[PDB]
Amino acid sequence: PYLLISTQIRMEVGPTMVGDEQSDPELMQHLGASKRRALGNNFYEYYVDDPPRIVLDKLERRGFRVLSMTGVGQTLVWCLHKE
Amino acid sequence: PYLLISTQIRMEVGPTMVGDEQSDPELMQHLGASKRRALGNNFYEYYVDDPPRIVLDKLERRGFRVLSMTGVGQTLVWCLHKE
Amino acid sequence: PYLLISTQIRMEVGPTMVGDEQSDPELMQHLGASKRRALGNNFYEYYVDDPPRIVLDKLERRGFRVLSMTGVGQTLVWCLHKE
Amino acid sequence: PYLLISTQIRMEVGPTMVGDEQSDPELMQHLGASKRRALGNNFYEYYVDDPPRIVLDKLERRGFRVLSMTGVGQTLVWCLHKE
Amino acid sequence: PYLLISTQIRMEVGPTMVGDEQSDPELMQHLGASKRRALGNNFYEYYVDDPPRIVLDKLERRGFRVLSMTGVGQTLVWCLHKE
Ligand SMILES: N[C@@H](Cc1ccccc1)C(=O)O
Ligand SMILES: N[C@@H](Cc1ccccc1)C(=O)O
Ligand SMILES: N[C@@H](Cc1ccccc1)C(=O)O
Ligand SMILES: N[C@@H](Cc1ccccc1)C(=O)O
Ligand SMILES: N[C@@H](Cc1ccccc1)C(=O)O
Ligand SMILES: [K+]
Ligand SMILES: [K+]
Ligand SMILES: [K+]
Ligand SMILES: [K+]
Ligand SMILES: [K+]
Repeated sequence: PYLLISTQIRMEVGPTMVGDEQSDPELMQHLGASKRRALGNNFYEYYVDDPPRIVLDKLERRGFRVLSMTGVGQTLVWCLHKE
Repeated sequence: PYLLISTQIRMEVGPTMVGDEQSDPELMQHLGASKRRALGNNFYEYYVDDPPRIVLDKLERRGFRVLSMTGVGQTLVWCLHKE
Repeated sequence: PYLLISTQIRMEVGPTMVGDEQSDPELMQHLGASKRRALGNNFYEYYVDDPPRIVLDKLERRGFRVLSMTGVGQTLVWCLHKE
Repeated sequence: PYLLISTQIRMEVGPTMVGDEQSDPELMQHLGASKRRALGNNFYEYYVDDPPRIVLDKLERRGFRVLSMTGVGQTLVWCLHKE
Repeated sequence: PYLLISTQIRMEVGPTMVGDEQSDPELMQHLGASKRRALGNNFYEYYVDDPPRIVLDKLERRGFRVLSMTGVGQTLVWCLHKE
């Protein structure tokens, strides 16, 4: 149902974080996401190389819509929901 | 009827703050929230170990909808409303 | 019709700013607000000791709805509208 | 059809910026706005002394609705859209 | 389709960034956008000289509506969606 995606520093370029370790594996696979650990983090996260505009387009085809977009520090976050 | 939840530094990992001293004890119990008074604070707060995506999903099953999401400092906040 | 409320540093505790000098005196009285002139300011504002979640609940009973919530600096602001 | 208004430092006091060089002159006149090229700026801007709550009320009477409110630096911005 | 546009420092003046390398070439041509690789960037971006209010008006004529507006660092971002 709810989904959070994000990008840092610039909105025109990836990586875009598209999930946490408990994310839907089917949706992560559909987006072409990989599990990667950022340096100075103990847990893996899902990410794609695509900029966020492309991820939003792909999520819409899976029935997700944007409820909110916000900036926090140097991170741009989108909150999406499936009916 | 209104609910404020938040997480700091990273959106994919908890803790997620889910209430203040005057929060609904039953809803706090339903979420599995722990009550605590953080270091140097003169008030209590409820929190869960879950990342905020999981808390948003649980709140929807209780009739809460996301009205807004915003960043402030290093905190990502959601404002929810019950039907 | 429009109303702006805010809180600083933490969302769980007040004070909550609920009005400027030209605010509706009856609504300020209904909320239990007091006037205060902050240090170095040439204007007074209305505030309550309650955390913002409690103010939002009171404002809903007066016909106000949340249109937006945003963070700016260390301030969390809500924009409300009456129909 | 789109309108951007803003205020800095505090939401309770003006000035409120209500337009750029290409704004509707009649709407600027209706709001009682003045032109003022500011220090460190090349462009002109329209502004009023009123706090933003009063400008939002006046804009509603002209058919504008608030679509979004956000913070950026020390600026609080509203994005409005005509019906 | 989703669209992300942005401006920095001041909302009244351009440039307005209107696309990434994979943006719709026809829409970029319609807006009169140019490609520009910023200092020390590994990618190109599309931009126009117009302030964002004018770009929002042009995008509405192409069927785009503003879903959200947010501040992140010194950047004001709009998230748009076509019907
Ligand atoms: N730590 C991130 C901001 C952030 C906070 C909370 C959740 C998500 C992201 C930054 O400085 O860019
Ligand atoms: N103090 C929080 C920001 C904040 C302000 C107001 C209310 C809630 C949170 C931070 O720096 O992360
Ligand atoms: N001055 C406030 C931010 C703010 C800006 C504009 C309007 C309202 C509040 C702070 O630093 O917390
Ligand atoms: N420069 C503004 C922030 C801002 C950025 C982009 C557009 C509008 C305003 C400030 O520091 O308050
Ligand atoms: N780097 C931008 C903020 C930003 C972060 C993420 C995406 C887009 C923009 C700034 O400091 O103004
Ligand atoms: K990025
Ligand atoms: K966290
Ligand atoms: K507070
Ligand atoms: K101000
Ligand atoms: K600009």
